[PDB]
Amino acid sequence: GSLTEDGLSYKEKFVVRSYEVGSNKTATVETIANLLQEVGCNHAQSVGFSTDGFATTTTMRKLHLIWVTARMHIEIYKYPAWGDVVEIETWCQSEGRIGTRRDWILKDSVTGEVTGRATSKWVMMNQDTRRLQKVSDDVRDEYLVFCPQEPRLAFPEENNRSLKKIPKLEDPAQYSMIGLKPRRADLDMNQHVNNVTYIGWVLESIPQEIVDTHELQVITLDYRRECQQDDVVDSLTTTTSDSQFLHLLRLSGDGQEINRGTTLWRKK
Amino acid sequence: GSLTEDGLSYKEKFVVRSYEVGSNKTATVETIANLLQEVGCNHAQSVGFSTDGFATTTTMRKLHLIWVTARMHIEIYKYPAWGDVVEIETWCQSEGRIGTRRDWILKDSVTGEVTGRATSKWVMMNQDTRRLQKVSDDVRDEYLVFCPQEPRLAFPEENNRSLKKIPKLEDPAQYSMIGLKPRRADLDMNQHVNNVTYIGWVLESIPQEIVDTHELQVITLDYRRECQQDDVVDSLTTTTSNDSQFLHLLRLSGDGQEINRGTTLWRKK
Ligand SMILES: CC(=O)N1c2ccccc2CC[C@H]1C
Ligand SMILES: CC(=O)N1c2ccccc2CC[C@H]1C
Repeated sequence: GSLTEDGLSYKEKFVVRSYEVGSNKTATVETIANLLQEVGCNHAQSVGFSTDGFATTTTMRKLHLIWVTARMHIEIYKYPAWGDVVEIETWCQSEGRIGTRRDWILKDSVTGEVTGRATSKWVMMNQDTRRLQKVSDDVRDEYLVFCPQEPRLAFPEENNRSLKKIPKLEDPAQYSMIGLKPRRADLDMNQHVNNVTYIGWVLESIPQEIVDTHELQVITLDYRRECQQDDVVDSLTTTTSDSQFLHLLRLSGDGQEINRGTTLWRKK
Repeated sequence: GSLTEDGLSYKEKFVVRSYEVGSNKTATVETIANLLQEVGCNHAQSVGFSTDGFATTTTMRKLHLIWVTARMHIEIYKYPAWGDVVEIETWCQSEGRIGTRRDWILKDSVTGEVTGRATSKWVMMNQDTRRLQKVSDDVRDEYLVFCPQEPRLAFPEENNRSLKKIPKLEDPAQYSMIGLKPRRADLDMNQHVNNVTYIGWVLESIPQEIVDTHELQVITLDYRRECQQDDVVDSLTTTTSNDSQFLHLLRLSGDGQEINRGTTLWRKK
């Protein structure tokens, strides 16, 4: 992989592996999400950020601040097949004091056609107290040089799915997957649960029949709280309609909300 | 990746990804196991076996037979770091009517030094009745041309760990991880549970303190039965020993049906 000629975006090619595909012999949405995450790490490294933390500026490190995902939105037109090469182009953009936004474009390396696109919102938080905060001007000035100045949006449409408000699922849920625990493979290098596990957990409440007859077109996921290594999660789903679902991830015991989202599916 | 000049083994390089590493910023034993599995698929494809099934010969397909793993043994000297390139060389050998053996050699692409090695035993089984069987001559002859004729063993040594008999863990277990269920990411393309999930499940009963202060050197895992998508598994562990040794057992919760057994060896960092 490498930064483009202007040093304002990063590109990387990936060959789709045998264990990364589902029953249709195409990459799963979790494989895609992991590749998006990998190309974002590589972009951060190629522009100067160290391996100690994900894209933490010099002032963020002295103030004990980290970037946390608040929202992830992914739209797939075509899932790459086992053996194919998928090229992903990623870039970051400043959203004033609200935080940061990272976008991705997926393409078939053989044809050059766009096969998917993603967008994510990243907010600042204290690594120790876990308290969210608005980005300070001196932190913003240290990273703005790595961002395109004019807006460059994967989802330009003024009235699009990536910015829609997500409601809270009402009990009783139509479908459910209870007792979900993360294992060591679900943890990242800092022992926290990987953001891609929540995607897999949200999809566990979708009935097998819907997965066997439909393809996932869109998934929008809001991140409210982190699931810890020793937490147990319940995944809840209700049909709101193509097929549409409302999702909710909550802690098994007290019902503490950790995630909410929606998925849209097409008939094959 | 590509077959070597003689067409009797296959090589492939991999860059270690960010999500593939643990707390030490080096690849996990499950990442290694997945890479071994991937290079074995690529070897099967590079020599003519179709994407419909894993290394199934023409006679195997008409008789509804598949290759199943009976044992997996992995010994790691150095875990590759995030960003490093690991080169893996794999080959398969005929073990007469017993079945076949697949071996692997892991190397640092920058230094050429061996950093790990693995071996696995594959047995023949009916896709539908699930009944194991000895390999017939008709099948053996169709795949013998893709194997080195003289023995080529990753684990040559007189009495090595890869062939040792594994005993059954006695109740009560010292450590346990109860209620383990596979999710869709744990399933392969044929909707069966991936063999690497059993490795992760066996390691779940190892206390976090042992993982934080030790490095896994060896893991030997016997496969007795498959865990189905709607099965719930219990992972049991007992210390059997500078180094630490454990006896492992994976069994179904609903009746205690054994699915896996194995051993792990760890060294102090
Ligand atoms: C968190 C994140 O992705 N960031 C990043 C990473 C790589 C390259 C540029 C940027 C902008 C600075 C920062 C917000
Ligand atoms: C199961 C297996 O890995 N096999 C294989 C695969 C790729 C290349 C050669 C071989 C030998 C034939 C067969 C036993």
